[PDB]
Amino acid sequence: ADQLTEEQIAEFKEAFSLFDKDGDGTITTKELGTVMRSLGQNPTEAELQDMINEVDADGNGTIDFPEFLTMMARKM
Ligand SMILES: [Ca+2]
Ligand SMILES: [Ca+2]
Repeated sequence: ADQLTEEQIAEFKEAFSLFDKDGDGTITTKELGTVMRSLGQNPTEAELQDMINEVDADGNGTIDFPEFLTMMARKM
């Protein structure tokens, strides 16, 4: 696997949009909490900040498409 599968990426892309309720191309902690809550997960503000920090490599403070791609890949 040189780069990645165009399908696996797409599936994650559609998942990125579902979480991007504002469509601004930037998943914030508030949006990540809404989703995690819909999946039955109750993350705290400190956990969302750290969960985002472990993957926020641009230092923007939020997860975008490529950043969310990496994060989901880490879940294996
Ligand atoms: Ca968003
Ligand atoms: Ca980031």
